[PDB]
Amino acid sequence: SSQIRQNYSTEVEAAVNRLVNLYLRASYTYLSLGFYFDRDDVALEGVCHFFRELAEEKREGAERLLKMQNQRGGRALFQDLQKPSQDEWGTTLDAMKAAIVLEKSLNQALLDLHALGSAQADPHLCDFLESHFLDEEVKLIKKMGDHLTNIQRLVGSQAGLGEYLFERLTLK
Amino acid sequence: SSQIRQNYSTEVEAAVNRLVNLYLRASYTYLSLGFYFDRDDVALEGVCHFFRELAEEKREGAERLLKMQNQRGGRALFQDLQKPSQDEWGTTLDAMKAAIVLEKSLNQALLDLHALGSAQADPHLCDFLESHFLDEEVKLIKKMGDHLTNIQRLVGSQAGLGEYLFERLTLK
Amino acid sequence: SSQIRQNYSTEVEAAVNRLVNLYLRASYTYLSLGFYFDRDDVALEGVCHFFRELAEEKREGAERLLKMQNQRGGRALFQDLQKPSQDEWGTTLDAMKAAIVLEKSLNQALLDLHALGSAQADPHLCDFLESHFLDEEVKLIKKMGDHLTNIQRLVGSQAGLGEYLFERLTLK
Amino acid sequence: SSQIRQNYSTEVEAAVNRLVNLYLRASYTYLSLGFYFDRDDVALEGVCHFFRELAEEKREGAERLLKMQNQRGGRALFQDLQKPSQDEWGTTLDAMKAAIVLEKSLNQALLDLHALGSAQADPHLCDFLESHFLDEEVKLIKKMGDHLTNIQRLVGSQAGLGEYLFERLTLK
Ligand SMILES: [Cl-]
Ligand SMILES: [Cl-]
Ligand SMILES: [Cl-]
Ligand SMILES: [Cl-]
Ligand SMILES: [Cl-]
Ligand SMILES: [Cl-]
Ligand SMILES: [Cl-]
Ligand SMILES: [Cl-]
Ligand SMILES: [Cl-]
Ligand SMILES: [Cl-]
Ligand SMILES: [Cl-]
Ligand SMILES: [Cl-]
Ligand SMILES: [Pt+2]
Ligand SMILES: [Pt+2]
Ligand SMILES: [Pt+2]
Ligand SMILES: [Pt+2]
Ligand SMILES: [Pt+2]
Ligand SMILES: [Pt+2]
Ligand SMILES: [Pt+2]
Ligand SMILES: [Pt+2]
Ligand SMILES: [Pt+2]
Ligand SMILES: [Pt+2]
Ligand SMILES: [Pt+2]
Ligand SMILES: [Pt+2]
Ligand SMILES: [Pt+2]
Ligand SMILES: [Pt+2]
Ligand SMILES: [Pt+2]
Ligand SMILES: [Pt+2]
Ligand SMILES: [Pt+2]
Ligand SMILES: [Pt+2]
Ligand SMILES: [Pt+2]
Ligand SMILES: [Pt+2]
Repeated sequence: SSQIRQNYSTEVEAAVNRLVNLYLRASYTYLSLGFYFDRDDVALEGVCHFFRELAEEKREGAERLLKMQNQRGGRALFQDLQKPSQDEWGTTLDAMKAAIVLEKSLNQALLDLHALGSAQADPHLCDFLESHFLDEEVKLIKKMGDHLTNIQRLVGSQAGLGEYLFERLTLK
Repeated sequence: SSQIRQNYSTEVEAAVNRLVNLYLRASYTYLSLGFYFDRDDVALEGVCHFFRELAEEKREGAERLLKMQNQRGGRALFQDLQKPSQDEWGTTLDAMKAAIVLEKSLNQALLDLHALGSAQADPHLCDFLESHFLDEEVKLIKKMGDHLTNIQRLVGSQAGLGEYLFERLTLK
Repeated sequence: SSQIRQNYSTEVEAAVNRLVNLYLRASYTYLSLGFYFDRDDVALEGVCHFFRELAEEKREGAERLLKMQNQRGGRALFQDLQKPSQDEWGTTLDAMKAAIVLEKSLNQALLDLHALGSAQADPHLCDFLESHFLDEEVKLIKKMGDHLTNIQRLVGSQAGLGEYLFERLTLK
Repeated sequence: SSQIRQNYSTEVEAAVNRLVNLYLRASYTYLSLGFYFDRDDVALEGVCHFFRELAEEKREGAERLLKMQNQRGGRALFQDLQKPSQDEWGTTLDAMKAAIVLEKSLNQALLDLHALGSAQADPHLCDFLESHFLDEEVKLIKKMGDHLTNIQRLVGSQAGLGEYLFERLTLK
């Protein structure tokens, strides 16, 4: 219906709105992860900073999707944001595992939207995702994987010491 | 139960968590307001920028409350974020009226928490709100009031022209 | 037949030549639009400057397509350039409507060439269009849409005043 | 009796003098803690520096209280300073626990004086404490809590190694 809208399906428009919800949900999860690591009885500030930065990045991702939605003449529709899956996130290992699962879920949503765009013959959409989201997700998942490996190596024996050292020497 | 917690009631802890929810809800409302004014069929970029900046400020407010919650040995608890009250926000006048109602609701929540802190004899809480929230809200509400007055003066006659001029000469 | 040519169909080569013609035609239309707004009896210099800049951008687009045609070992073939569709372009509203129709026609030609490249399995072509044309067109069409909305809002009542203000406060 | 004194009760004046004694006692405790960690058979210089800085901060606190006492037309009265509670402070964990207990005792004295000021309707006093003492104490107690958590995590196994690493990588 927009004067500008061209080659932009209702199916893609709706999936973009869903993806915005997913990115904002992810941002909210990272906010909870960050503040958990800032608790006085957890106290791993490099971990808190890692997750707070991710909270920012996912919010930024949502805003880029909303910008794009408006550029194509789609209509942003916001839904309720579901609270994060946990109130307490365990150890740095637990938290990093939860983060990689979240990232893989966002990546899968990106890949699903890419496939939809390809089926709807919407190359602007495909370029947009390739240019601003797909590579960023692959890089982030690789970093997280690297972190998991390092954390697991450290907490095999002397879990406390290992968690401290990872925060001090990798994250901080 | 925290090793650090001192003079910090369960009632205040819970009300802080509720206030975080309110600020994040407000931020989400301002995100929707901003992107509405960025629609091709609305196209008032100074208005979009005004509301996007407010979205940032309310998120920052929530983060300051969460920082404080952890400093006092309280435990952050996140809930679902309710979607904004509207999908479409009407004219700049409608939007500014919706914003002032939202701000007044946040202000009332601040005043209610202040009164609770006073009843619980929690001066750190009272100082915190006075120092970082109460004055900021009064300033913002005054600015919004000033904007409403200017918008109403402009759209009495020639509503379209007036909306354009307010965006160009006040907001931009 | 070129020593360099690889995976570059005759169908794509020909469509590239047609697209060059379309971009040069568009540039010529924008030259006519610009000089119309520079007439002493029209005299909207911000509008003239807007369209003259677009004339440059479309010429640049044509030159990028010709560069690419030579990089792939295709052969540039020039045709006659049809004169613009009008000698006089009416108001700023009329002109902006004519511009968005032109841009949408260029966008459709880009999307058609993209689909051809996809059918001919020519990813260099698809990347080229994605990287240098598709996003630029979406951005431009969005800007034009925003302008139309602003012009329409202004000329509902007091058409003359509104046209002056849009030129002074948006375009200039 | 002072020419300047206004709305400044004898009860507050006396409690201010007691608080000065408490801050100077605290400073003296931190001096003993610092020099203990500088012993050749303890030798944790980051710990020594942490506590020596706190000794300075508490002396500064006392001096601010004495300044204020004179600004309100009260009369400073000094008492004997009791020696610190220990001659030897054990491990970094023991020492940090002793420090947080001391800080909580100072915080409680601040809160008690705040309540007295509120009962005596002395807002200059309440502002003074809020502005210069209450927030500083909450921040310090949170930091100490964070340190305790980190030290405990480190000395669960390999107590010696953990104490070294905390001094090197957090305190130094
Ligand atoms: Cl559709
Ligand atoms: Cl930090
Ligand atoms: Cl849920
Ligand atoms: Cl309680
Ligand atoms: Cl903008
Ligand atoms: Cl709702
Ligand atoms: Cl061929
Ligand atoms: Cl000029
Ligand atoms: Cl013709
Ligand atoms: Cl008295
Ligand atoms: Cl030293
Ligand atoms: Cl003694
Ligand atoms: Pt940080
Ligand atoms: Pt960082
Ligand atoms: Pt694709
Ligand atoms: Pt881009
Ligand atoms: Pt990007
Ligand atoms: Pt902006
Ligand atoms: Pt701004
Ligand atoms: Pt108060
Ligand atoms: Pt503050
Ligand atoms: Pt502040
Ligand atoms: Pt110009
Ligand atoms: Pt220009
Ligand atoms: Pt493609
Ligand atoms: Pt390129
Ligand atoms: Pt380019
Ligand atoms: Pt030192
Ligand atoms: Pt220092
Ligand atoms: Pt007070
Ligand atoms: Pt002061
Ligand atoms: Pt101060």
